Amino acid sequence: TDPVPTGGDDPHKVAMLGLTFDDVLLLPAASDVVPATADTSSQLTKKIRLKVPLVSSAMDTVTESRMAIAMARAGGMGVLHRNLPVAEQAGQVEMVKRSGGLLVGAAVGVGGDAWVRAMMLVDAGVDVLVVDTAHAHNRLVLDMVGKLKSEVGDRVEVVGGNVATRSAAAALVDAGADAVKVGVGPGSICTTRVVAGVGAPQITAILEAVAACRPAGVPVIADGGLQYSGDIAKALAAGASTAMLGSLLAGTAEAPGELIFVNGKQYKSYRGMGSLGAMRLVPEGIEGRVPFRGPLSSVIHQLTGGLRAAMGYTGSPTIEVLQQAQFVRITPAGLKESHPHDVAMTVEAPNY
Amino acid sequence: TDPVPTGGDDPHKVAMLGLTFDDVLLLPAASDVVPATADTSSQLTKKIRLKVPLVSSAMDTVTESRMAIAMARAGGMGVLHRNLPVAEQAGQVEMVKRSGGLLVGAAVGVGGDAWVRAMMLVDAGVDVLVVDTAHAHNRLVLDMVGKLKSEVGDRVEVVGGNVATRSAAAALVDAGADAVKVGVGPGSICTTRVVAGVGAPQITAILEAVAACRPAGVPVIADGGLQYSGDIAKALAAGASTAMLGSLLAGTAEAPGELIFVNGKQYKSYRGMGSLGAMRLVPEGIEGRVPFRGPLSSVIHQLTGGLRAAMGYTGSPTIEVLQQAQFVRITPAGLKESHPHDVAMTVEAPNY
Amino acid sequence: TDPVPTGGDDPHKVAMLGLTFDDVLLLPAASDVVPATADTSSQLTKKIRLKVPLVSSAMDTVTESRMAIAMARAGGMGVLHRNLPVAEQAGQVEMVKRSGGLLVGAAVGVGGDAWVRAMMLVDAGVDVLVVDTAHAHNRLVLDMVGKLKSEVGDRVEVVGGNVATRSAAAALVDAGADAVKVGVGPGSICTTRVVAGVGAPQITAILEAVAACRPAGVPVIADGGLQYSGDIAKALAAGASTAMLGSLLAGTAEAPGELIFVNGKQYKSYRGMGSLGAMRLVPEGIEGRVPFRGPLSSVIHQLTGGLRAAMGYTGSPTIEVLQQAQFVRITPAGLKESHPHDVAMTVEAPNY
Amino acid sequence: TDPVPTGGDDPHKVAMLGLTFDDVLLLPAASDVVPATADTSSQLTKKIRLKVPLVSSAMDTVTESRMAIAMARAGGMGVLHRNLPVAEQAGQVEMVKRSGGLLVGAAVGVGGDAWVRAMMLVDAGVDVLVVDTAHAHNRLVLDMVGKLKSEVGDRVEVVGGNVATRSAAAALVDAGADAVKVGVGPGSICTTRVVAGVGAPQITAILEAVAACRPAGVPVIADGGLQYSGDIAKALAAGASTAMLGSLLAGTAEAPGELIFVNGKQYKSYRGMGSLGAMRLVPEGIEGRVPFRGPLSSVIHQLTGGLRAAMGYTGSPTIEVLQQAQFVRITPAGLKESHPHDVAMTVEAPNY
Ligand SMILES: COc1cc([C@H](C)NC(=O)Nc2ccccc2)ccc1-c1cnco1
Ligand SMILES: COc1cc([C@H](C)NC(=O)Nc2ccccc2)ccc1-c1cnco1
Ligand SMILES: COc1cc([C@H](C)NC(=O)Nc2ccccc2)ccc1-c1cnco1
Ligand SMILES: COc1cc([C@H](C)NC(=O)Nc2ccccc2)ccc1-c1cnco1
Ligand SMILES: O=c1[nH]cnc2c1ncn2[C@@H]1O[C@H](COP(=O)(O)O)[C@@H](O)[C@H]1O
Ligand SMILES: O=c1[nH]cnc2c1ncn2[C@@H]1O[C@H](COP(=O)(O)O)[C@@H](O)[C@H]1O
Ligand SMILES: O=c1[nH]cnc2c1ncn2[C@@H]1O[C@H](COP(=O)(O)O)[C@@H](O)[C@H]1O
Ligand SMILES: O=c1[nH]cnc2c1ncn2[C@@H]1O[C@H](COP(=O)(O)O)[C@@H](O)[C@H]1O
Repeated sequence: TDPVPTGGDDPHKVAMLGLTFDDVLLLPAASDVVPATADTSSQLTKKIRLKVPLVSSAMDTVTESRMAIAMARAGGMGVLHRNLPVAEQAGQVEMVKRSGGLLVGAAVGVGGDAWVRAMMLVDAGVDVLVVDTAHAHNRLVLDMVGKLKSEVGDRVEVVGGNVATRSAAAALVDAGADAVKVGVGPGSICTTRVVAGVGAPQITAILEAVAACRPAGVPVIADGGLQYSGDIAKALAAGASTAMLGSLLAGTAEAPGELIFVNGKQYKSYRGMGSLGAMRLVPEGIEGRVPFRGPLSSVIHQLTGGLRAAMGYTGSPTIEVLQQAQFVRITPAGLKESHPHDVAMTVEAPNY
Repeated sequence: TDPVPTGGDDPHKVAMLGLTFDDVLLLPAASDVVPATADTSSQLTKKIRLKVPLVSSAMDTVTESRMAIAMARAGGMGVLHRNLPVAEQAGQVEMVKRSGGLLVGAAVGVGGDAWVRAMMLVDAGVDVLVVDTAHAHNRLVLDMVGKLKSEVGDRVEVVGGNVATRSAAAALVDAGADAVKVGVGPGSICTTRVVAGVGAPQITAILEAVAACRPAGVPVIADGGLQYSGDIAKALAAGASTAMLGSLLAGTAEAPGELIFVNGKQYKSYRGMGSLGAMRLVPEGIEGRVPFRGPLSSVIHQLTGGLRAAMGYTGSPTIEVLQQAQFVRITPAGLKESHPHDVAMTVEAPNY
Repeated sequence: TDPVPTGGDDPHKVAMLGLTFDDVLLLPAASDVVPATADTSSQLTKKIRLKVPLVSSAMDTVTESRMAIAMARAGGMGVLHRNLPVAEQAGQVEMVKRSGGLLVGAAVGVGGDAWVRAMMLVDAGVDVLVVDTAHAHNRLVLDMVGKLKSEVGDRVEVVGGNVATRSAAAALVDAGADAVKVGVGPGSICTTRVVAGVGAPQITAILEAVAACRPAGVPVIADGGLQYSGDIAKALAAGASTAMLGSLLAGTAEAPGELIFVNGKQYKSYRGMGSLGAMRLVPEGIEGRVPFRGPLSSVIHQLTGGLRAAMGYTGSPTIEVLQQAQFVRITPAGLKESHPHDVAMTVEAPNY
Repeated sequence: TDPVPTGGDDPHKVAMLGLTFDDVLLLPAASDVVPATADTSSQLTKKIRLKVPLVSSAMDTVTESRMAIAMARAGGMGVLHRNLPVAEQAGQVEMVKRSGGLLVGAAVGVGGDAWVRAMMLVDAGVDVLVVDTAHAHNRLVLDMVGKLKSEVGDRVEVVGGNVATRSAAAALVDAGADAVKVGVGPGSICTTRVVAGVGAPQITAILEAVAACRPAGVPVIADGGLQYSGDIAKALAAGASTAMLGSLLAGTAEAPGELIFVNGKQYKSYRGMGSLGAMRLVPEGIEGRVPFRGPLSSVIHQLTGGLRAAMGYTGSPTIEVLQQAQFVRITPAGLKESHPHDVAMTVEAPNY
């Protein structure tokens, strides 16, 4: 009998061909939708629907109270990071709540200390707890999700992540998650794929997680690796209901951390929460910087405008229809035709 | 049952593998054709045949009256852009017509204002109306094409675009289009693929559109992404009847806009019509520059010479036979062998 | 009958599709393992188990006595290079042995002189002889392995390499090898693939060699091409039992050769043993430099920490379970998402 | 019925997947061959066997009399270029012949003038006429080959080229060619692939041509695109009997043209014969420069040493056995592992 053409005799050793955002384009389809008439609302969780299907990452260079307020006012939501004392994270929940009953989420880990944190976040009025771990396919993480759902699930929605497989998503669904957050390896500041050799290209990860979550009515949050507004449309078309953004929002005025003026231009610090600086285990993230991008409201407007254009091209009046769109797979040469090419760009563009 | 190897359980979610120009080469075949004896004529529309199968883009940095005159004199045609008052666009049609009864086209949009524009262009003597939209697979665009064909179709040919699928091309055929223009995403200055995440690699887009248009006897115009004279031959071999060029013609003396002398070299402005500067929706194009390339006549001579060489290699005495040629698909390493490699180029080449 | 789509009529002419480390990621799986509880021990040979599944290359810029001592103290092993007099190589074996009964290996070639070298290494107390050749699939190399096993195999373990195919691995198993070392072409300083045109991508090479060695109970050493700690996890998941490292260890304080201070930074010499400088046949290696990386102990800690993270993600409590993990194959775009992207890295990372 | 996944309904429109040298590696196999004992002799034509399976390109920056003499003395052969008067090309044939009865070839075109040239080359003592054209799959080229074979074929061997398909190779075999030269598009200075859009990746081109020529006993010359000594082994393994080199030999002392000292280093002019400068049709080649590489004899020694290493790895005692070797196909990531990587090269290598 002939070997598997990539080696050995086990056809399941190399189990899948993983596609990322740059591997696919959305195909145009028959459409009565124009960007103005598209409806961008979508479920964050079973019970919570957002006007704009975007949430900010639970990172100490992305989301504290000002980002959470701005995201909610723009129609999305912030997830407050957990790299700070319990009392301060709960205080920031209260700061968001005092700004008009805006929606807010907050991350917690797993274990006794994370439980105390979760309880004080609930008492502070948080709408969404995000059980936020590097590898959610673990009974301790599943136990955390289910125990939160058991004890405070009437009052608060409970998200679990992160996963990158159908079986891991199914495990979180069975534990009672109100949403499943997908992404192991794809983040712009993540080094898991080189440090551990572990990951899953995000379009395939979403397609697999959605195969478990969609039939259970559980929304999927696509988390990490989105670098363009078009990636939002691709993630939702692969079946996610919202996207979580770190890099694309770290450059905004509302993101915490230093505004850096270096060699005539403007940047802001952006670092993985598994980086050496954030943990102060070998690090699984880097510390870096992103270009300054101005007010959050303006960035969100550009991102949602790109999503609306995709809905016009695909004939999607709603995100639920966009989730039914088809991809074409592209080659490395198609990636060059898919970006502007063979021209020296001379003027600034707001979305490129 | 086993999942689709790229994810999920739907084998049609990723519907196609899209090839662009750089993914294929034309195979040599038995030939009695030399470049001198090839016949490059081809249908622009059902009724209009061009000596040279090339048209200039309807862009305000590519085609006003001087480009339209020069293109017609070279055996092709210009499509006058519509980013100017109706009276001025109609005036430029008259300027071309007063230069010897040369062929000319002009772009219009969709709606009442575009209708008034179309009527004055017809009164000015235009030969071809191009209903020119980002996404033609829309009943309003189809209605525009059919109503123009109904009211003025005896006097003028009516082109509709742009499309990137078989179903969208078929819809324009059924609406009565005299030609179908193909290209969503491929243009050198286009950012639709990153802003919206939408597009289709152009060789596959042409092959699919031709599968609908060729059996209906409707010519296909391949529009966008052509960067070399060899790309003209590839587009026609995939079944298109003409190619529309923006970047390759924007650098010519006849293209409107500024001749820029920067750091000792010469450039000209070239910008998407969906760029911020041209619209003055989030932009779907960039503003940039291309190297100055001299007189249009000389550029067209180089492009048609490359097409003639392809016809010699493929044994194609006519464009209709070139449309029957075969491709070989290449890998990323083949792309390096397909360009000149491992040599420092020391002398200027007119076509490279 | 139709040709093979890549050419000719022989479907076995292009026999395999070879994957390297960058072509695959490890998939997360259900896990009760955290990095702290993983057990990284693994068989170097049939009889020798290491606490850390790492050995240093038998190269004159990687392993002399200080590297061998440090590797053994860290839980792995050094293989002393053979580009020096027999008496000196045997002396370095004694130096390692006098430092606490640490494990040590030493390379030998093939023939009468290599036999004398092997005998004096055994008399000096060496634990592992490595019959170390460019192409082990040769009866002279197989004879060397079997004769060593026959004469001194009670006292010392005998490794043979290098191979890159199932049939070559099977030949070494039949000759009596206590381990099989895999890698033809992949080394960072190797030029065999361009000089001879010969090689095999290392993930496929390991999968094929393991298909012969694993059913015979013979451990596989993955040798060459590992550039990140995640590559260690990938090699072991493909079925190898240990990894051999040149580049990743050449930058350490214990590696022999010059510490180079050039343009404000620190490097160390690193050269192929088939390079012109090491042989003083056309060369099959280059002479170069790698960044200085500090003490070996610290490098090994970072590499094993990355391996432990992979074991946590894959649910592997032991290396034997990690050998059962699954890959996802990635595209060239996935390689960019798999490295940190779209951020200017501003702070040093210990493992990236 | 479902479309072809790359577009349209014709499964033969994209007829093949073309591999180039960088797409494949030779697999190691069981071997009693070492580089010293390999036999590199091979048929140039039906009647002519060379000690070294290498010929120099018929280019005015590669082969005049000094290169032809040096190539013959090294065991290969030169093909004198035809971009000079008939009397001078015939004179250079005589110059080679007066240097010890060395073998020599000379290029001719097609038509009456090429016939006069061929007759005077035969009278001057040439051993091989090379009917040398951009596209040999043409009855005029086939007629030239057959008429030369009819009139002078007792005295001289007749080669025809260039082709890139099985059908074109078969046509030259039927015309009576004593060898078939393969390569449309691959040359380092060639721009046919971008100017005309025409070509065929060279490994697939050789495999297809060999499928026609080998069963007829007609040797195949692999011409163009070879950039490393390992590419020689790959071309012969794909079934070619000799390789023709332009770039790799243009940098030698014996190549005609200027030795250029620019910014402290040494180069020599190298230009396509379809470049503007050589023709003084749109050009299908560029004018450039290559690094100076010293005496031809030394370059040939390095190239043949790499070929001998490949024969050792593949177990090929003769070129006829090397023609039976197998490839592994590699990915873009394998191309990086196949070159030296992640090391700053600090010392010159003679073959890299
Ligand atoms: C604090 O944040 C993170 C810390 C890490 C640490 C560095 N690694 C780690 O926990 N590895 C691990 C543990 C158990 C099982 C398998 C591996 C890694 C990732 C993140 C992070 C943050 N958003 C996504 O991931
Ligand atoms: C003015 O020209 C263009 C404006 C645009 C604008 C920016 N986008 C847009 O209209 N989006 C859209 C609308 C409806 C449905 C789906 C999406 C985009 C492309 C072009 C253009 C010009 N040649 C080709 O495309
Ligand atoms: C001294 O070390 C090496 C010398 C060489 C020499 C340069 N090549 C060579 O022996 N070729 C060969 C011989 C027989 C059959 C086939 C080809 C090549 C590789 C290495 C080396 C060191 N770790 C791995 O490879
Ligand atoms: C003088 O040398 C060459 C001139 C050319 C010219 C520029 N092109 C040309 O002849 N095209 C052609 C003619 C007939 C049918 C199809 C196309 C192209 C290639 C070469 C050349 C030299 N070694 C290989 O190719
Ligand atoms: O250090 C880390 N290692 C791995 N992933 C991280 C780390 N820090 C944050 N993340 C993830 O990366 C996401 C942001 O990715 P980005 O939008 O591509 O920048 C976050 O929402 C987290 O899921
Ligand atoms: O801003 C824009 N966004 C997208 N496509 C554009 C825009 N402006 C012009 N185009 C298209 O791009 C084509 C030119 O592409 P090029 O020849 O590759 O430069 C035009 O003929 C239009 O179809
Ligand atoms: O000159 C050489 N040519 C080919 N391989 C070599 C040479 N020198 C050392 N090696 C191999 O390369 C390995 C190290 O590869 P690295 O870890 O990728 O730097 C060694 O363990 C040997 O197997
Ligand atoms: O201008 C040209 N256009 C296309 N091919 C050329 C031209 N000049 C020489 N060649 C081919 O290129 C080969 C050399 O390729 P190289 O070894 O890759 O530099 C020659 O032997 C010819 O077959």
